[PDB]
Amino acid sequence: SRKTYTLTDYLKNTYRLKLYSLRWISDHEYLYKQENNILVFNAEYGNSSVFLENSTFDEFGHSINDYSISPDGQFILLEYNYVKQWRHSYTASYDIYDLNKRQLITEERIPNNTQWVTWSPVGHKLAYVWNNDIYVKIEPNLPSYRITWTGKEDIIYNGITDWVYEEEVFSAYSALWWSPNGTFLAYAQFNDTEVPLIEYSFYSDESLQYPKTVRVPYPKAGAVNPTVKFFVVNTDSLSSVTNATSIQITAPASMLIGDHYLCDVTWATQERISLQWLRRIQNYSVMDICDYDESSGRWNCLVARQHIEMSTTGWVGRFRPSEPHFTLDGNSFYKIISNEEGYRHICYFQIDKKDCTFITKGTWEVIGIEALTSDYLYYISNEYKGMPGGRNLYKIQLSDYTKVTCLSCELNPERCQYYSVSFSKEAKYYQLRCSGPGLPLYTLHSSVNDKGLRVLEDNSALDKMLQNVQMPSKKLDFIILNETKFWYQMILPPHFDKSKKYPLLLDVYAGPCSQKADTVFRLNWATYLASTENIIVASFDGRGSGYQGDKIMHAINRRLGTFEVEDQIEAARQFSKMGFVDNKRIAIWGWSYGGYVTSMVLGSGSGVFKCGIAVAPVSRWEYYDSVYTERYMGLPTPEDNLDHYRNSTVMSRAENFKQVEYLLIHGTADDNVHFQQSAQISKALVDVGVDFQAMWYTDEDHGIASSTAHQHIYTHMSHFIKQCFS
Amino acid sequence: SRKTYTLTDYLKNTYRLKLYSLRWISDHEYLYKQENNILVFNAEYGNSSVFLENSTFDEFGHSINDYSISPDGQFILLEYNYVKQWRHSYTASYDIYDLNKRQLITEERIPNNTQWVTWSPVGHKLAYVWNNDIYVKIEPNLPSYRITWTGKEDIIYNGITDWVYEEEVFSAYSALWWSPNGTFLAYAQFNDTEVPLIEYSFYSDESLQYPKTVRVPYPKAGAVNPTVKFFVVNTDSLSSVTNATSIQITAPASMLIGDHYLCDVTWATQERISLQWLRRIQNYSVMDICDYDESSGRWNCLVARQHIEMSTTGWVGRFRPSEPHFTLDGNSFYKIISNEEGYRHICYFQIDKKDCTFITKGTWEVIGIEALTSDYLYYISNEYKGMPGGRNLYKIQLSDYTKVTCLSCELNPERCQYYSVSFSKEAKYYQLRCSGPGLPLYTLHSSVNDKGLRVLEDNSALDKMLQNVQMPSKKLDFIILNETKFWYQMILPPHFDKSKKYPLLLDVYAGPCSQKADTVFRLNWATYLASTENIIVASFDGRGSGYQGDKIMHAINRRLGTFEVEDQIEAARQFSKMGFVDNKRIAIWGWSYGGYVTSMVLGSGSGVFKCGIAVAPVSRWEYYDSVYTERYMGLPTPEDNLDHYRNSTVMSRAENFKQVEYLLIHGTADDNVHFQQSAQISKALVDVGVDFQAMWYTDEDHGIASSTAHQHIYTHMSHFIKQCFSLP
Ligand SMILES: C[C@H](CCc1ccc(C(N)=O)cc1)NCC(=O)c1ccc(F)cc1
Ligand SMILES: C[C@H](CCc1ccc(C(N)=O)cc1)NCC(=O)c1ccc(F)cc1
Repeated sequence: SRKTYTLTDYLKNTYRLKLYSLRWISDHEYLYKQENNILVFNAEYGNSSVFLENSTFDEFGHSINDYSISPDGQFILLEYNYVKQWRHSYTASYDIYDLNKRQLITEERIPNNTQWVTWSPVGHKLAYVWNNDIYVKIEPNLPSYRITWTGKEDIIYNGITDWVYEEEVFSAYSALWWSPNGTFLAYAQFNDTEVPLIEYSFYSDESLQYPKTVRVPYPKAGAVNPTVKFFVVNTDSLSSVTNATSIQITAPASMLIGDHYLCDVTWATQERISLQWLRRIQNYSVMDICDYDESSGRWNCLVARQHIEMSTTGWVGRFRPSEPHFTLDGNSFYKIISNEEGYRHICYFQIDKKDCTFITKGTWEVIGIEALTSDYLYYISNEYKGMPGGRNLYKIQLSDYTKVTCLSCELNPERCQYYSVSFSKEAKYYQLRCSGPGLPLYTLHSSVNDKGLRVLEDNSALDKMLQNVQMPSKKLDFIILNETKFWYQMILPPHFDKSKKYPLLLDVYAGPCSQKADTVFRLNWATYLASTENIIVASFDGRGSGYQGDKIMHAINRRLGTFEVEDQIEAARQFSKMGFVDNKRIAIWGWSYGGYVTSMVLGSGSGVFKCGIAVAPVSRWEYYDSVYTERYMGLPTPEDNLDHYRNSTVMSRAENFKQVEYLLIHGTADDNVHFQQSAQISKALVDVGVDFQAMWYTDEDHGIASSTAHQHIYTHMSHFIKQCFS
Repeated sequence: SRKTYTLTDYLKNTYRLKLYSLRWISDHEYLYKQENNILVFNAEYGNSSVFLENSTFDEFGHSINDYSISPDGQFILLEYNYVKQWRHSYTASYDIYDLNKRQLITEERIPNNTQWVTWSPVGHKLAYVWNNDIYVKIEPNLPSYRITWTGKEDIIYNGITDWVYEEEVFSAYSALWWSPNGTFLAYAQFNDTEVPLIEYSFYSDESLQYPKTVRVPYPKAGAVNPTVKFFVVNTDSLSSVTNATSIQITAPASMLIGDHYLCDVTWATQERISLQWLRRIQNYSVMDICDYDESSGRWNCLVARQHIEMSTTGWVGRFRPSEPHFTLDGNSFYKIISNEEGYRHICYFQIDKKDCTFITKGTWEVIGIEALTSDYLYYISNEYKGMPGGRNLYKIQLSDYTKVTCLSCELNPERCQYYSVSFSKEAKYYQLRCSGPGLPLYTLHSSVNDKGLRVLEDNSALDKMLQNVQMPSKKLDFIILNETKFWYQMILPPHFDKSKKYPLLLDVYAGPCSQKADTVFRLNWATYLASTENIIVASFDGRGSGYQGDKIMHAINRRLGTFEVEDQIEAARQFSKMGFVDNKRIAIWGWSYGGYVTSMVLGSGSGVFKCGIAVAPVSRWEYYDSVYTERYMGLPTPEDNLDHYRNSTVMSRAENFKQVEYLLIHGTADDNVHFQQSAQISKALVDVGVDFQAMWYTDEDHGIASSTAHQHIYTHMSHFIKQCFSLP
């Protein structure tokens, strides 16, 4: 009766999860990029109007992939010729459509191959980067103003990040920040002069006779890191007669003493900017609050106005120090920091007062500050029912920290335990996005009384689609190890009979601050493996795991490849001793960090896993990037942590692979975890005489996400797993 | 009751074929390495007489890879710190040991990382190439004269070949030729300045934090080729001038008009040198004969003395124009060329006479000319019993061409049908090397009457060890294709039973002038497949194959990837119909060119093959080198042969791979068939959604001959094949 969720279903995405992506343009309205045309919705009433026809740009001559409407509403930025680079970076061509005259600006147009572009926060100003230099257009048709002249491919980056700052710290390519009203344009400058280059071959189309060598400045663990500078430009004060004057904000001295990073930049007021710096030993970070000097034109960062944030048990922040959220007058701010008990909560600061006051506390953590009004502080956390894998939106009254209200917990407890949110400009409204455990639900609410205005998408189409199929169930629970409870989840085959013994696949990530046991609803590989193959797919959040306090997360500090891999093993043993698990058919697989862990596990000699698959894994921390690696491993030097660097490689575990069936996968164009990492595992396995399976994906990167590659890799892994299990 | 030849036996080399390596030092004497002490045997009787004892090189603190004794036997060159480069090239450490004073020369030592070293043919002169420049040492202990000053890594090569010339023309790294007197040192100079670079990653050992990018001047099809120059220096005048002057030998005019290659160099006499040159369009070739003008001190090459050699049906020579063998006075020579019937035979030439006279028969071919005396000419051919896969030594009367004597045919016809030979200084004696079908057999003979003097090695040892194990047999025969018979070979499992159906594996090479069906005895992977897994391992020589005349070898001219692929398929169809072959279990596998073919076969959609394995295959000719590729495909231009270059790729047949199990394998550091070729193959398979198996070998080259990689690759392919055949 009915059918199972198949591999073809997954790969051909026959069952689509409908989302509702809206972009707020005001505090009252938002744009909804429909399928054809872009409509505008009035948050309040519910009355809609078209913003621009789907046909508007037919004969444009080019295929547009994105639109960026200025905060003015007068102009529209048209982005095309999109060419992907790293995880966030890319180059493209842009055209400016005038919504007034309804024409396409044609003079002083934006350069092809533009690296980054951004409207100012209010008018119709423009800042963009081309050839690594920054340019500014006060008005769409006026000439661009060369702000910087030092740009130089792979050497100096102005307004954009280099590889490591893109991936590991800013999580963005952009490196410019407009002041609130658009007067000032702040930017960072990266210098990779002495940073070593990673080199790999890119084969490109068949037509290319000779392979090309891709070279990108990339600091591996302990190498020379790029250096950084920060600057501020007064866009209201630049002419066409003289070059723009960039005012540099330097230091702090405690930082200039050695290698450091610029980890955060947030504007406080029209004339106040906050900068957060991080030492290379990500133990210490300092936040500076600099003000603009009127009768001097410089920016002053008064000490006494700076805040120190450190950690004695590990690094600062989950992945980096948090972002402060300033109040109206920008004289105080809120930001998530670690408790005296190791739990991350919101702390209240006065820009000139050292000791902050925690406004939340408990044995749970605030995931993020979502919106700040003079009245309430809105945030998401996992406090609800003590489930670290859940997410709910809360609002705390700033006058009385005792008055905290959960805005999502009870909306529909059965179907929703994992929320995210999108607030309007002044947080007058907000879209709640429930992504599990039931089907994704998008609703719209008004902040005044926290009333539900209307459902935006309840995925009723999918619900009618799936009632047809034999869907797997999900169990989210925990086991107790040495005083602590550790969560895990299991994707269970339909008509799960605890009387039968099911093969089990351990799906791992397990990197620092990772979470794999959650209440999110998904349609993926594991769905198919459980539904069609009758395989139980489990995940476990052990030591090093995130969102449960520092005692847990910092357990692997300076000790990667130890407790997290052991807990993964220990957890499988427990599952294997549950009765419905076929102990002779347990497998393990991981992508990225999961690939590394999956590998360390297979080479651990545990005796638990028959087989395992590792996709684009790290094999030795000295091959991975500095910023990420060093944040947990310190420096690869004898004076520091060289011994563990050398003790935690997969290759040194090669002999132990003689006991398992291993599949090793990696894209040859992986700019993140270099093919080199898997190239060294394969060689160690060969030198020690271990047979195993292998698969390279030419020209694919860490995501192996091209459509065909994606279908190919999961089809291949599927065959491996069934062979190992039948 | 009884065992077999296992995978372990192959990988661990449990059963070893004994050899007998002689190194003639005179007309009646040779040296025989006893793994510990070299001895000098007297061909006449078989005397001992140690030359260098067991432990003469202890306290040397270095492992001597090889040795080379000066012609006058007064010095011995020692080679160590070996470091492989390409297929023939390598860098090494050298030291010279004075036998007269039993001392080691410590002064003026040869530099470490020397690219090549050679004693002069007489006496003890030395010439070596270091840092791409040529050096000469008149005496081992004296300072060396630098001959050239332009050597520049990856740019200018003096006395040594660039990548393409080493691989595809000279099958050697050396590019210097001593005159038979030792008076002149001739050498080539290659310029790679404008040649594109193949670039690929080398990961090295774990310790290397950042991968290395190896860059090598390597011209792919149609790309800019390296240029060449030829010079000659008189070493006996090095001690009278100051800066030695290398006399250049240019032209031939019909060559300089465009792209060309230095083809061959052979000294005729003490002051007569012969050079063969070839056009990039390899169907035209010219030999140039130059005499040393002792007056001008130059080399005058009479244009009237030039010899053209061309082909109307294909390229020239098997892989290149053949080598000339000059008579004692240099006024005449013997050279193998294909006759009007398309069969390669020997013809006699006079330096002053463009028309040559053929001295050997018809429907078979002379493999090579082995020796020349005033009396007879010795050569090897496959004329015996009309088996193109056999090899015998014959001698023909120079004064009467109808007097031809086979010297090895009947020595032991049942055990020996594949011979190679090694004559002494004046061909007064010669060693015969029987390679199959029976266990190798080495014997010494004397040329006066071709009388067998004695058996040098008969492998009686291996023989004993094998009578206890179930060894496979080898069927060598032919099938018929379009009125013409083509040979094949089959490695049959023990106690073969024609009634049972055996799975079959087609082992293919099938490149231009290839031969996979022969009378050679081998202990390889196929031995194990047959002896242990009971798999019939066959090889077929179809159109394009060699040693059977141009009609067959030139059939795929300008048409690579067509008939040769088809024939491989047609042969399997015939094998499947044979009755003792299991129709549903026929696999195919090949390495190199055979990888290309295997991949082309699997992508043909003939439905004949269940699975296949391609190791380091070519995927499209534009990716391969110019010299080898263009020789058979012409240039990749619309004016020439671009259309077939595009119609003969593996990728364009990706879709058909859906009906077969394919194992693609390749070394990441393959400087010959770049990893790129397989990288493009997998991408095309991924793009059409076909699943396959893959395996890359880190830092391994085209030979994947690393001890561990070798064991690992064969181990990997065994699992794949017996899995495809449902063994185990
Ligand atoms: C920007 C990202 C964010 C952190 C992150 C996210 C997801 C995984 C994850 N799913 O494993 C691992 C680590 N870091 C670099 C990265 O992608 C990475 C780190 C470590 C590694 F072994 C592979 C890749
Ligand atoms: C120096 C060699 C000598 C001729 C040769 C020998 C063996 C094979 C053979 N076993 O396939 C193919 C060709 N040619 C270049 C070469 O290595 C080559 C040619 C074509 C190809 F597809 C791969 C490699």
